[PDB]
Amino acid sequence: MIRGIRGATTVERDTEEEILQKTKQLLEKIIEENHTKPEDVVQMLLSATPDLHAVFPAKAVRELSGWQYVPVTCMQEMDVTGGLKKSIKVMMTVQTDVPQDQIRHVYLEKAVVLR
Amino acid sequence: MIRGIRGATTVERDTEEEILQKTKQLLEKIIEENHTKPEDVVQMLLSATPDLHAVFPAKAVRELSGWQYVPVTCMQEMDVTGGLKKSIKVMMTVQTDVPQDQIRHVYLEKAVVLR
Amino acid sequence: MIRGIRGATTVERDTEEEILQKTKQLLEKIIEENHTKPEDVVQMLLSATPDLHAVFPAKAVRELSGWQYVPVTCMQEMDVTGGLKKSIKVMMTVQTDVPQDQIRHVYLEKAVVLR
Repeated sequence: MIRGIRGATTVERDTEEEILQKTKQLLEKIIEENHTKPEDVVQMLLSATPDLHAVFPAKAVRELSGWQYVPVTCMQEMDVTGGLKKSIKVMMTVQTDVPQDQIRHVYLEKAVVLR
Repeated sequence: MIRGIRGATTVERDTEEEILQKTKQLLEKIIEENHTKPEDVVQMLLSATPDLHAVFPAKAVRELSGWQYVPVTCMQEMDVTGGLKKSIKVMMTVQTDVPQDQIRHVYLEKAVVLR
Repeated sequence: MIRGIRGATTVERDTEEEILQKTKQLLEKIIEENHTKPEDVVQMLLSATPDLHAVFPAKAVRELSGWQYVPVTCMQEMDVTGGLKKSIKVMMTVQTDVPQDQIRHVYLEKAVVLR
């Protein structure tokens, strides 16, 4: 079966350094919690709120080991007044036997308010 | 096999009440037509046109029964001059044996013009 | 197994004619390289940078043969200062036996800089 794994985080400032640092952190956290192997990943969708323009969060996937063939693309999240600002989210589609109720979705930084 | 099920609707005003009411309606309609069980749903992607800011359409999934483990995320739809305004769309990825030509995609309200 | 196939292209001007011409070209190129049959396609996600408003890139799928039942939806790509302008991207999810490292992702026009 195929399951989606969600992840979310926030950054303090709109800079390449922080965006890449925290996006990388979010991804390693997801891979750690779910024991994810790159060949099992169907695709990955990254999104950012309309207040981040510094860099494409996907550039961080390059620092991971063996993830060069995983198709990734970046979308803009819906602008909702009063919603979480400066946020980066992940929707990783993977093949797994793990039941839907046991998938480890990851919420870090100020995005803990979403858990 | 895994198939995508599409859905679309529109709202008259940008308010939490109507957005949640019609998004919930759209989702129940999709679940009804396709006999969808939450454990069979891989992931769900909701999108809204750039003219809706009242609330995240996903907040409506909470009122459904047994859908708390289904990963959902909201994106902004491409702004196309002359396109359907005040619209909420769904891209539900599910496991099913039903042939691609027999999947019941749902178009409600002013979004009937898309069928 | 299910795999994502990525594609990217660019257009010179924001017009219906060029957007549809190059999006169609991108899609035929992907179908050619990967030997894609419409019944094997789970879903398709098209995205455009916030500088294209002429038409929905998905309107081009209509000119393809046997692709009327493939669920497709359009999102807006994240606005990144200095990123590729006037770009249309594809994230096609398909069923295939082909290893992740052998999937043919397609980058055309000024989007060759992404390969």
